[PDB]
Amino acid sequence: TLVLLLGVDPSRQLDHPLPTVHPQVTYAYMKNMWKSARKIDAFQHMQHFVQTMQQQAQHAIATEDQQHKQELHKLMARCFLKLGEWQ
Repeated sequence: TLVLLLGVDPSRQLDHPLPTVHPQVTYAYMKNMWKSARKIDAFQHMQHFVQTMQQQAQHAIATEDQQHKQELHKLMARCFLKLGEWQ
């Protein structure tokens, strides 16, 4: 289900980073990945993901995308919490 939404297969390309387009999807993939016991790998992607997110907020902040930014922080927050609980 998630592979179809992501656009590509992370499962095949283990070395590559996860795609950031449609972030709510990407986030769902990692927390799926964690339940599937690739939990050292999930954690590593999650650290990468949040660095992308906080830069994706910072670099893309104009006055226009305030609704997008508000959803992007609500996401980052839920990422950060998982990070903690996983660590």
